[PDB]
This record gives sequence, structure tokens and C-alpha cells, in this order.
Amino acid sequence: LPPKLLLVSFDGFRADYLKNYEFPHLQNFIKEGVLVEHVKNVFITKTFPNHYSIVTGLYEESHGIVANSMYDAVTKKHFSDSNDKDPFWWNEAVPIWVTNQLQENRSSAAAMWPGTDVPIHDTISSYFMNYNSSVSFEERLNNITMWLNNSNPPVTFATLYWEEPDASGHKYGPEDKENMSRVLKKIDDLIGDLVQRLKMLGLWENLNVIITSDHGMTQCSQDRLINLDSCIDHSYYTLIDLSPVAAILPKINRTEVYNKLKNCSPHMNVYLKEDIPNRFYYQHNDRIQPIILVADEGWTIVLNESSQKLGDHGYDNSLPSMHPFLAAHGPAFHKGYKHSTINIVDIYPMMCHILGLKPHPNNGTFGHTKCLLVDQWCI
Ligand SMILES: *[C@@H]1O[C@H](CO)[C@@H](O[C@@H]2O[C@H](CO)[C@@H](O)[C@H](O)[C@H]2NC(C)=O)[C@H](O)[C@H]1NC(C)=O
Ligand SMILES: Nc1ncnc2c1ncn2[C@@H]1O[C@H](COP(=O)(O)O)[C@@H](O)[C@H]1O
Ligand SMILES: *[C@@H]1O[C@H](CO)[C@@H](O)[C@H](O)[C@H]1NC(C)=O
Ligand SMILES: *[C@@H]1O[C@H](CO)[C@@H](O)[C@H](O)[C@H]1NC(C)=O
Ligand SMILES: [Zn+2]
Ligand SMILES: [Zn+2]
Repeated sequence: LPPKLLLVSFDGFRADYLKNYEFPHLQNFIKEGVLVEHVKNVFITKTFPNHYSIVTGLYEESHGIVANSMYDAVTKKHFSDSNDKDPFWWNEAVPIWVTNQLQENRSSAAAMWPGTDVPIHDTISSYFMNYNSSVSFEERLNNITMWLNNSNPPVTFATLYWEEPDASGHKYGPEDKENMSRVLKKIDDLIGDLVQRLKMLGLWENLNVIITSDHGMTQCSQDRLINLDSCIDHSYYTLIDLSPVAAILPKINRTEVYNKLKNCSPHMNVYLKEDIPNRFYYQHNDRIQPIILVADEGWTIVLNESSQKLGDHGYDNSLPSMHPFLAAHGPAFHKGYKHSTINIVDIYPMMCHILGLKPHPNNGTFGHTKCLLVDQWCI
């Protein structure tokens, strides 16, 4: 009987949601498991880059998914959330489902996790779902758990992904407590459905389950806008990604573009690529454009017609508002332990340890996770 692990992400689950709303089902999951109250994720704090960091243990400059929208000047290739199936974009790293799939008599399974419908280094999970946001949580849940329960050879690593509370966090903004409370109650119910389902199938006691997320959300406002069209003409540059980290590809002298942009708003930092702060680990990749604009927390970079979005993320990964949480339950995990923080790149070496996989070189520190694990010294 090999170890099994289910990795679950509810997109956009800001850590402090746990302190401001009631999560009876999550509380239950935590009570007999472990909670990391907030996870320091990676810059930029967007969906595709952070999900890949979870499954590779790498910073974004290293795994190469540096935004939800990218342009590679050399190949002329474009990446976006919808247009995300060219392996070119995934192949700078090897995610854990691949390493798991490559072991004899083991399989990986997936239900909607970013990249799991793409062959990466020519390897795809035995079971996966082509991305389709219309597929209900129940269907994702019932299928991924069936696969974990049945399947020959055994499924030992599985992913499960859900688009909320990110989608509604964007719509309402995290400060809209009336509306976010209904969103998050639904998430807690889904976690309840997950636990009920594990108990029904007899998986609850032997399956390792991690419930986590990619980033948080912060409130945006009409009083906090930076309009690039009021600062620089379109002819000067091509916009690769917009807000709150704008990726700017100059059409003319980069110096001329930089001089305009650095005098646009005191509520963003304007960086030549080579001046991007080292703390972000967001420089050493050709997919990072010659200039980036980083808006301060709660500020939005806009064009004349950019639509309103009351919540957003992407900002500085040191901001608590951008941090997700992590919870876990199962034979590898202690019962009733709470820990303050780990880094999101630390999840990978922990998962490899649970599954008995040799990790690829990575930027995580296994030591940070030892207090969560039953076989490990906790200092
Ligand atoms: C994050 O981990 C990656 C993987 O080990 C590191 O990437 C290496 O970087 C060194 C630079 O010292 C290169 O010589 C290696 O060839 C790289 N290896 C791979 C597989 O990319 C990266 O340096 C780490 N990041 C930090 C900030 O330490
Ligand atoms: N495979 C996929 N294809 C298309 N869209 C996706 C996929 N996975 C996630 N998404 C959506 O893309 C969003 C990324 O935008 P953001 O949340 O602003 O980072 C996610 O929150 C999902 O709603
Ligand atoms: C879920 O599983 C059913 C049968 O168990 C399968 O027919 C269906 O295609 C799956 N849904 C997906 C892959 O979205
Ligand atoms: C997405 O899922 C829904 C529900 O299963 C289905 O009706 C729809 O046809 C799917 N879209 C594609 C492109 O398969
Ligand atoms: Zn996300
Ligand atoms: Zn989002």
C-alpha cells in the first residue's frame, strides 16, 4: 500500500478569510489535522504562476510561468489562461504529477488543476479532465475520489481545483462581507462534501489531503486607478499584461518609455527588468518583459476602457492580503497542530517526501514543513 496524496486548491482563498467568516467544515478538517495560518506565496501573485510553484517548488523566474498572459519575443508565442496548452510554456520545469506518473506501478490523476491537461516533458497524468469551468464541483470531487479509491495501478497523487472564491472575490471585492460570506460559506460546504465523500469511500483515515490556494485578494477602487493612456501613447509600447503588474514591451527606445512611465503615478513602482527587486525572484527569465510596472496594494493599472474589478491580486507577495493558507489531514500529518507560516515553494519538497519521490532541484526548504509531519522532528 503506497502513500496517496490529494492536493486541493480553492482559487483565491485569502488567508485571513479564516479569521473573518465561519468555516465549520474546514474547522473540522483542521481539528484532526494541521493548519498553516498563512503561506508566503510568489511574485507575481497570479493564478497560473502560483499553482505551478506549488507543484514544482520553484520561483516564477525558474519555472517560467511568470504571468497569466505572456509573450515570448523569440518564438513569437503567446500564452493566456485559455490559450495555455502549448507545452513550450510548461517545459522549463517538471511538476510533481509527472515525477509521480513516471514511477512504476503508480499513476497521477487530475481534476482541472492548471497544466494537468497538457503533456509536460511528454508526460500526462493517467486520468485528467480537459479544462472546463462549467463542470460542477461534485463531478470533479466524485471523479477524483473514485480514481484515488479504485484505479490499477494505484493513483497515488491527485489534484483538484475550483475557481472560487477567486471569481466572486474579483466581482464583489474582499471587503464586501455580505456577499463574500455567501461565497465562502459555499466553499466551506464544498469542503464538507469533500470530507463526507472521503468518509463514504473509506479514504478519510488513509488518504493524505492538502487543502490550499494560490493567492488572496485585495479591494480595488475608482479612487485608486493609474491610467496608462493618460501617461504614455500606445505607439510607444506593446502591453503584454495589465494589472496590477503591467508587462511593458517598448516599441521605441526603452529609455524614452521608462522616462514617461516613471513619471506617471507615485502609486506604482516602475522597474527596468534589471532593477526588479531581488526579493521577488522575478528577473532571470526571457519571458519577463523589459519594463514592469508594479502597482501598490489596492491600486489598479487601467487603459481607457478597462472594465471595473472590485477585487484583485498579483501584488507584492509580502502583503498579507495576497497570502493563501494551507490545511492538511491524513496519516502523514499531525492532529490538532497549528503553525504560523511556510513558503509556497516548501509544499513541493514536503509532498515529495510524503510520496517517496526524489524532488527535482527546487527553491523550497523542507525544514519549514517538519512540524506538520508525523515522522519528523519539530523544533
Ligand atoms: C531556485 O532553484 C533553481 C533550481 O535549482 C535554481 O536554478 C539554478 O540556478 C543556478 C544559478 O546559480 C544555475 O547555475 C542552475 O543551472 C539552475 N538550475 C536549474 C534547474 O534551473 C535557482 O538558482 C534557485 N533560485 C534561487 C534564487 O536560489
Ligand atoms: N486551464 C484554464 N483555462 C482557462 N482559464 C483558467 C484555467 N485555470 C484557471 N483558469 C481561470 O483563470 C483565472 C486566472 O486569473 P487570475 O485569477 O486573475 O489569476 C483563474 O482564477 C481561473 O478562473
Ligand atoms: C467523471 O466520471 C464519469 C464516470 O465516472 C465520466 O464519464 C466523466 O467523463 C467524468 N467527468 C469529467 C472527466 O469531466
Ligand atoms: C463544459 O462542461 C459542460 C458541463 O459538463 C458541458 O455542457 C459543455 O459541453 C462542456 N464544454 C466543452 C467544450 O466540452
Ligand atoms: Zn488564482
Ligand atoms: Zn483571480
